[PDB]
Amino acid sequence: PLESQYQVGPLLGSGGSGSVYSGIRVSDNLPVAIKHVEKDRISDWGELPNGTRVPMEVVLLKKVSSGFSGVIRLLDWFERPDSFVLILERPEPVQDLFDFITERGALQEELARSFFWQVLEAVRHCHNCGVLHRDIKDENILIDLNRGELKLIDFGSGALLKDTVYTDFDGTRVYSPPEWIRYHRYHGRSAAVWSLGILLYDMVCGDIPFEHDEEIIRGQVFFRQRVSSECQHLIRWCLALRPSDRPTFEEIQNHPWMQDVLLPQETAEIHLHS
Ligand SMILES: O=c1[nH]c(-c2ccccc2Cl)nc2c1oc1ccc(Br)cc12
Repeated sequence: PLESQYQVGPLLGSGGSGSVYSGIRVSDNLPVAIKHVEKDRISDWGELPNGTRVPMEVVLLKKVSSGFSGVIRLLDWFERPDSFVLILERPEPVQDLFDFITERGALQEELARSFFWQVLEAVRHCHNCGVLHRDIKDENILIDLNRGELKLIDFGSGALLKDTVYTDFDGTRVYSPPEWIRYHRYHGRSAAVWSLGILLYDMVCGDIPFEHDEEIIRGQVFFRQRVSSECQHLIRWCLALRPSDRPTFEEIQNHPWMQDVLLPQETAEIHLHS
């Protein structure tokens, strides 16, 4: 072991995330991303389907890791004195949905439907694996511009999925459901549907619908862009004040607006010039 194995490129970003660097597996030049998370700053630990102390992020990543390209793969990880180092895949070329939206503005419905569909499949995948992501949002989605495939990233606020209530949250507040803001409780799935509601609004209008606590609590959605009535209908549904008034993933995917999505390949051809 040890990082004579990878060649550390430029810093790609930093935050509550820690710091992510571009990398190249020296073995075969596979593009990779090297995430460093400091121990002091990690609140949630778990332990491996073998038993040694790791951050939950790595548990979660290990549970979702597979052939499915809809969630970033964990390639490997190391422990250091005050940090863990995660080696993740890196699509190339790549752009995060935030930058993409910053740069191209409100997305056309055709494009948002394909992107949104792929997010749905990704999140469903996580749920099939027992992992709840807890921070679904445009900065946590990567676009593989060549294949037109979205990848979900950053499980550093995830949890194991369960059917009982959550009384802790450390995702993004502006994407968090009203029940979180008032009572500090939420159930997982329905809280994801709320953030998917925010996400689809973000895509189709170019920005999140709510900045403030009272706007979330109120949950009146105003539309700043031209958006089809069906789209609005689905957005408003996801953003129902009462959790159980929200659609299941199956109801979302069978919604009229989600009909006849482009394959990811056709998506890149049409909308990404690839
Ligand atoms: O977990 C991540 N957080 C972040 C992230 C997000 C927002 C702000 C700062 C960082 Cl480090 N980026 C990535 C993360 O995993 C990645 C895998 C491949 C590539 Br390319 C990028 C990432």
